[PDB]
Amino acid sequence: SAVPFHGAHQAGIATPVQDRLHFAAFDVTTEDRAAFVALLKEWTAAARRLTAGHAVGEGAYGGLPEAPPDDTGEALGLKPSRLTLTIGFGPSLFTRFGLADLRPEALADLPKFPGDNLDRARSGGDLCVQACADDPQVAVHAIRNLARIGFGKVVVRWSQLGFGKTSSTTPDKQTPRNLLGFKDGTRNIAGTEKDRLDRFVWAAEKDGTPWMTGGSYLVARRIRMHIETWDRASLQEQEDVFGRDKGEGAPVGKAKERDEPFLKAMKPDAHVRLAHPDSNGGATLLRRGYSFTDGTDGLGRLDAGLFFLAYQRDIRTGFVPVQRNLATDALNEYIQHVGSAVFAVPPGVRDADDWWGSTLF
Amino acid sequence: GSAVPFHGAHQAGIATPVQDRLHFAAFDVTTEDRAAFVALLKEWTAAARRLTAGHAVGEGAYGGLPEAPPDDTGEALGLKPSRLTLTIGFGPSLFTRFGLADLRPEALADLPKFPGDNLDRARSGGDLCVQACADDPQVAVHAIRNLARIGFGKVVVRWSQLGFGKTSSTTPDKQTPRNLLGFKDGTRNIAGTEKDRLDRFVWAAEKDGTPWMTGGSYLVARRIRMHIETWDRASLQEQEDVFGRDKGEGAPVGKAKERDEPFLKAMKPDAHVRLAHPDSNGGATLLRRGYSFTDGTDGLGRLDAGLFFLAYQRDIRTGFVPVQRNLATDALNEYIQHVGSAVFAVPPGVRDADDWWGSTLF
Ligand code: HEM
Ligand code: HEM
Repeated sequence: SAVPFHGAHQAGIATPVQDRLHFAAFDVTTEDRAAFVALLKEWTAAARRLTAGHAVGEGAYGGLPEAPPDDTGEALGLKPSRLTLTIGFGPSLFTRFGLADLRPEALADLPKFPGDNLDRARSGGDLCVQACADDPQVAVHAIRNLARIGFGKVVVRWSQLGFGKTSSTTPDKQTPRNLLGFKDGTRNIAGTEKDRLDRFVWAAEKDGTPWMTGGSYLVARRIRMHIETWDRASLQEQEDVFGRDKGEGAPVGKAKERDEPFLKAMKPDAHVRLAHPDSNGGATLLRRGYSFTDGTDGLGRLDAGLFFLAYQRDIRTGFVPVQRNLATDALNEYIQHVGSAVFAVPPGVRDADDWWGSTLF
Repeated sequence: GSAVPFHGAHQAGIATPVQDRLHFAAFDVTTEDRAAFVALLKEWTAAARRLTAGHAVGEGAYGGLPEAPPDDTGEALGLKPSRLTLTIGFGPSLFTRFGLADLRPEALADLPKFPGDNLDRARSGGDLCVQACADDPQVAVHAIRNLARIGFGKVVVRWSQLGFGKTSSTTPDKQTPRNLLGFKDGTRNIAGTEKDRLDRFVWAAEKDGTPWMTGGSYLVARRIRMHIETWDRASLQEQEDVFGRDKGEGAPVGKAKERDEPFLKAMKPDAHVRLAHPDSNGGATLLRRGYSFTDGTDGLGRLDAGLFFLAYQRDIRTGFVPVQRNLATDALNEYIQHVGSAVFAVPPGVRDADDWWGSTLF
């Protein structure tokens, strides 16, 4: 029911993927380094209470009547729900507090990509908090209360709700389907693969930025799907687009979902064939994204898609080469990237005396 | 995880236990052909029979002819029914079409303007609605998406709302959820097992004046923004005074347990519970079935949170209208604003595998 908050790494990267997501990006409003470090300590203490299922501060009630409650209360009665809280620092953070020379070279600005249509209001951010849990209300309460505590030092720049499987009704041994109806996550780095995480996900000391050892680099892309167009495509177009069949998720010519793919049998611009590490010099990503449906836009269309999150040891050798290879992806007909951000995700909170960001400040 | 039976004298999704997630869609009709619209209603009912049992619509999600689009969009394959219910309603604007003018129920009342209303006309009204409730949100969206797909060219989605979590209860034996203000919401509601209160306050009766509505209900939807920044800097006493119940237990002021009966004269004169209580409104009683929502930021550095309020009642004129009129002085008004609104007549249930939605109207 709970996931331990402390560790060499932050939880919520290699740990079991929870049902729900509330992702929030913050901009910093203070110039005062001390004030920000104070806020980071306060957030860490709150993160400890939240991930264990307790209220923030002195609780949601029973305090002084003429004081506002420390905790806004909407998670009273709920369980920890495998809540994890992962914080990241955006490139723009390093223009403040005199940190410019501490920006990791692996925290690269993303190039412009063919077909990008990025909404500036839902891109970027000085820092982020990824809140995952099986109960969406536990996740929202976490973000809500962190924002309330940071008020006057940070504001919320943009926020994204997402969902994956519903674990109570779905087996953990079952690959979830994205909103295009294809199994999603078959060939991925799993949290059990310690040496693949070491090779592809975690920052190493030798990498050139010592404060980031044990950390990772995060790319977030808000990816709209053109649902109504996709759904008018023939079953064979859809399967041609990915290089797997829809029902079982097996590579073309093979029988089972987990049969290793034969890339020659796929069309040259099939998504799997272009995304595969063999087509990208070995480049390999940990994908940990979530589906979203935000409503319907002004033309009656379903505002829905994939909130794509990738973790990698170096953005220059993970997301960027692979996304570049998707220039000609047949999937591009049906999707559009409309938001984007990158973050340095620092190492974990080692113990009760540690705090978010301690190796950097 | 189990299914909720689709056939009945009433539509499910009303007195049914309240499921975790909501996808509510209002549709406008774009066809003039009454026969085309009846065909749609029959086809939608057939899809609903599959969807609420966990089956793909039509001939399934794959295995069909490679050159044709699949019947079911496929993203619910391998999922359980997840207590999905689908509830359909007819907006008053619909009765201007297909020569239904004289069949509009009297109890399908237009709502008056209320003080504080700031209603967005784009997120309001609608010829008809479909309330999809389920414990899995992928199941809920898949149902809306596939219903909208089947109606292409005869209906279009006007506006929709997702509720990520429930703020209502029809099962007083289970924990009462909390809304985003942190208070338990649903303690004194009507329970799915209280048959007499449902007949009395929720289900339309033959004698009420619209025979085709017998066994149906009437639905009021209000999209309500919450000023969480204002709320979150109010003291605990201020918060508890606004409602009349304490925040921790949810007990009426002065009492010890959530379910002790409120003693109204101990609440402030403008406390929300005092003004909404049936005893203050000549006995008027509602079935509340709403959900919380949050749709991003407000572009001013804050989270955008609200409550999608849904009430079922036997007659809007004797349900939502008097209670909301009595809320004109509610202390809660300082913290909320109504920003969308719609009413629908909800027809009786689909009786059997030969019946269909709206059959008693058409
Ligand atoms: C709407 C957007 C996207 C959808 C619907 C989608 C869908 C899929 C599907 C169905 C698979 C096959 C099953 C699996 O192995 O997970 C897959 C594989 C993969 N995708 Fe995507 N994808 C999207 C965007 C992206 C992006 C932006 C990237 C990277 C820049 C990416 C990288 C990959 C990788 C690395 C694999 C594993 C390929 C392999 O080794 O077999 N995908 N994706
Ligand atoms: C954001 C808006 C609202 C919030 C946060 C809210 C919250 C609450 C709370 C905390 C309670 C006490 C617990 C309970 O018995 O459910 C309650 C009760 C109630 N509310 Fe509201 N409410 C809202 C809007 C409305 C509206 C618009 C109406 C009617 C038009 C309404 C009608 C009622 C009724 C009838 C009760 C039951 C009172 C009783 O019989 O004891 N509420 N509400």
